[PDB]
Amino acid sequence: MAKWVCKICGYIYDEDAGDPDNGISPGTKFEELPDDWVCPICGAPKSEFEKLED
Ligand SMILES: [Fe+3]
Repeated sequence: MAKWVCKICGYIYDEDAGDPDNGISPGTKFEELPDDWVCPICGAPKSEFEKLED
């Protein structure tokens, strides 16, 4: 499981945590989030996220 940052607002999408309040179970990989899922803080699309890895 990995972490991805919203380049706009700094929210971390943690795969371990998911986003249950917006229909995403803990353990959902970023690639598997629906194409229309957005950052729960700022509304940015998936395109605005970057994986926190080298
Ligand atoms: Fe954001």
